[PDB]
Amino acid sequence: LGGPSVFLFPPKPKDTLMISRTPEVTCVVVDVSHEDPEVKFNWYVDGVEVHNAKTKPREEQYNSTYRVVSVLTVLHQDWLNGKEYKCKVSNKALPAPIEKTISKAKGQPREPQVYTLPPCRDELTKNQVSLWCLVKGFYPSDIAVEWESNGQPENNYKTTPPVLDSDGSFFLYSKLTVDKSRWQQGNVFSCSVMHEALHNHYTQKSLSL
Amino acid sequence: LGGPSVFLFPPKPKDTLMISRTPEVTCVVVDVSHEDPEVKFNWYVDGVEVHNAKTKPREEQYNSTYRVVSVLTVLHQDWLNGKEYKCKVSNKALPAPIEKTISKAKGQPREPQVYTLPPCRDELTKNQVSLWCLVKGFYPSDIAVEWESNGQPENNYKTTPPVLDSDGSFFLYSKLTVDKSRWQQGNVFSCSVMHEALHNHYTQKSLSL
Ligand SMILES: *[C@@H]1O[C@H](CO[C@@H]2O[C@@H](C)[C@@H](O)[C@@H](O)[C@@H]2O)[C@@H](O[C@@H]2O[C@H](CO)[C@@H](O[C@@H]3O[C@H](CO[C@@H]4O[C@H](CO)[C@@H](O)[C@H](O)[C@@H]4O[C@@H]4O[C@H](CO)[C@@H](O[C@@H]5O[C@H](CO)[C@H](O)[C@H](O)[C@H]5O)[C@H](O)[C@H]4NC(C)=O)[C@@H](O)[C@H](O[C@@H]4O[C@H](CO)[C@@H](O)[C@H](O)[C@@H]4O[C@@H]4O[C@H](CO)[C@@H](O)[C@H](O)[C@H]4NC(C)=O)[C@@H]3O)[C@H](O)[C@H]2NC(C)=O)[C@H](O)[C@H]1NC(C)=O
Ligand SMILES: *[C@@H]1O[C@H](CO[C@@H]2O[C@@H](C)[C@@H](O)[C@@H](O)[C@@H]2O)[C@@H](O[C@@H]2O[C@H](CO)[C@@H](O[C@@H]3O[C@H](CO[C@@H]4O[C@H](CO)[C@@H](O)[C@H](O)[C@@H]4O[C@@H]4O[C@H](CO)[C@@H](O[C@@H]5O[C@H](CO)[C@H](O)[C@H](O)[C@H]5O)[C@H](O)[C@H]4NC(C)=O)[C@@H](O)[C@H](O[C@@H]4O[C@H](CO)[C@@H](O)[C@H](O)[C@@H]4O[C@@H]4O[C@H](CO)[C@@H](O)[C@H](O)[C@H]4NC(C)=O)[C@@H]3O)[C@H](O)[C@H]2NC(C)=O)[C@H](O)[C@H]1NC(C)=O
Repeated sequence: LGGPSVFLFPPKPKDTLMISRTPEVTCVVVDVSHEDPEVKFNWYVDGVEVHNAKTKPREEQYNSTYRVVSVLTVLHQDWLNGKEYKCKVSNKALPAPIEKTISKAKGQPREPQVYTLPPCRDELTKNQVSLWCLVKGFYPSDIAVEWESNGQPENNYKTTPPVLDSDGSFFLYSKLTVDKSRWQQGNVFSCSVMHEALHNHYTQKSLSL
Repeated sequence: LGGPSVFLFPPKPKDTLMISRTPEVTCVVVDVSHEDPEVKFNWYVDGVEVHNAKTKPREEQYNSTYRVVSVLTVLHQDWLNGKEYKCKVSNKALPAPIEKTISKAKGQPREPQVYTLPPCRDELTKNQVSLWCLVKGFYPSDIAVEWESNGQPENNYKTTPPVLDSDGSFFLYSKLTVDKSRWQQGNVFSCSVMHEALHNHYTQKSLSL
């Protein structure tokens, strides 16, 4: 052995930005022994102990240790407000409890600029065309970009991960591919962007023929 | 112990596409023991044994095994022609020699389309502007994208890794950032792209005010 290790993970960006999703912080304890398998978790939100976390059943691993996980749902507004979530792990194999703390990225937020680009000339002779959504100058990097048309999700797009720019902000592109048909008939397509620094955390940019 | 393991690595895309660079295949042998440290390499180019590989001095590792590496330079035209490079590793701890073979990606090549985009409206009021180079529909993914102006490299750009598209081809974008000055005075900037499927393996797209 050697004592357990603790890793603390943030919620997913899309869960923090959507009212219908459940953002969670996850405190993962590994190298928990057969002899001392009991793990106690204490959770604090800016120092105030909360009691509504849920510990998953211990999971035996291939190397003969346990993985013990505790999951705390965070209020969407608390995460966005920069509250700090501390997981304290107690176990009889540890010399003292281990604490980890996480919170949203801390720099000044910066709102994305969003532009849509119509299909490149070479594609007007093909069966499918691509529309582009350029999203740049945002911070932090947490963001969600989708496409829709007639209020339905389009699913055929691919978005780069955010890329760190020299000025400390991020940029990305998303590319939607649609049947040329749909474009030539004047259907309106929109790039949706959800990011904390936008007004109302959301913006859309629309285009058509 | 358990016997040595072999990993074979391709040359870098930029080395294969530039006449002044040295593309190499690298045969890496790990978990070589103190007792049987001697490693013999045989190399073959489409079955023909070649004798100009160079074995690096054995390198002792932190876990008390050796890492032994052999490096074979490949002719630029041979790699592009799809020749297969086989590394055969013999060592007294192995039941039989181990062989690995690698070659360029095998699908049909497909030439990139390249477009440059001038600065977004929001930036005309800033100190720096970004120019964009969109490169799409290429295959294989090996490619090199740079920027220049007045025949000198511009170094302030960032290029995404190739992204796999639904149609089996790749796309990427490169973004150069320059002082607004330079753009407003009419300097010409160009996106260079080197890819095997372009005519003469190279193309440039240029833009200015
Ligand atoms: C016995 O086995 C145990 C189990 O191992 C597995 O079993 C076998 C089969 C074998 O295959 C193993 O390889 C298997 O993993 C071993 O446990 C492992 O221990 C090691 C450490 O020793 C852990 O390593 C750490 O890994 C994290 C990476 O976090 C994960 O991603 C990995 C790899 O992709 C994945 O395996 C993990 O499970 C984690 O996945 C994430 O899980 C979270 C939580 O569940 C997901 O988030 C949640 O998802 C939900 C939806 O699913 C909701 O959205 C919810 O809201 C959300 O919270 C998340 O999606 C998921 N991610 C992915 C990709 O799946 C590394 O980050 C960690 O990093 C390092 O820390 C190091 C110290 O170890 C340091 O060296 C490194 O540089 C690095 O970075 C620094 O770390 C510091 C912390 O010390 C940081 O402070 C610092 O900021 C940071 N620096 C920088 C610059 O960033 C480390 O590598 C590994 O996770 C354990 N595996 C598991 C499954 O738990 C055990 O080791 C072994 N024991 C023995 C004795 O052999
Ligand atoms: C004792 O120690 C040894 C040394 O370990 C280090 O020491 C300590 C300090 C500790 O920190 C270790 O963690 C250290 O690494 C151990 O050796 C390691 O063994 C493991 C396997 O057990 C190796 O793991 C493999 O790793 C490759 C990844 O290849 C590397 O990238 C890694 C990580 O980024 C890097 O560490 C390596 O050095 C390799 O780097 C590349 O090196 C090449 C060659 O030098 C560079 O190319 C050259 O570069 C030149 C310029 O520099 C020129 O350009 C030249 O032209 C060019 O050729 C290259 O740039 C560089 N890349 C990077 C990023 O640096 C994995 O690919 C490999 O993959 C897997 O294979 C698995 C089986 O193991 C399989 O499970 C996986 O899924 C995976 O994928 C599949 O693999 C199949 C092969 O089996 C493939 O057929 C299949 O296609 C593929 N599938 C798919 C879908 O893709 C595997 O993980 C590791 O490389 C070794 N480390 C080193 C340094 O050599 C040793 O294990 C340990 N022993 C014991 C008993 O403990």
